Amino acid sequence: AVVTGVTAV
Amino acid sequence: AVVTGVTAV
Amino acid sequence: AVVTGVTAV
Amino acid sequence: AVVTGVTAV
Amino acid sequence: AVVTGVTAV
Amino acid sequence: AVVTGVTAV
Amino acid sequence: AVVTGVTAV
Amino acid sequence: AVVTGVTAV
Amino acid sequence: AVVTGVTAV
Amino acid sequence: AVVTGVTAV
Repeated sequence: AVVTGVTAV
Repeated sequence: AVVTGVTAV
Repeated sequence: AVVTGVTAV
Repeated sequence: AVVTGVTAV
Repeated sequence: AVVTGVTAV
Repeated sequence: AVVTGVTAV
Repeated sequence: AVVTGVTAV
Repeated sequence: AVVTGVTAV
Repeated sequence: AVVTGVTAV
Repeated sequence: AVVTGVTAV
């Protein structure tokens, strides 16, 4: 699995 | 700002 | 700012 | 598994 | 600022 | 596993 | 600032 | 496993 | 500033 | 295992 999470302000 | 990031496998 | 990052396997 | 988490302000 | 980072396997 | 976590302000 | 980093296997 | 955690202000 | 870093295997 | 933790202000 390739799992990528980005959270930005 | 409240910024919350969760990345899980 | 409250900034919280969690990365888990 | 490749797991990548980014949390930014 | 309160900045909290957790990286776990 | 390759696990990478970045938390930034 | 309160800055907290945890990296674990 | 390669586990990398970065927490920055 | 309160700065706390934990790296564990 | 290669485990790398960086906490910075």
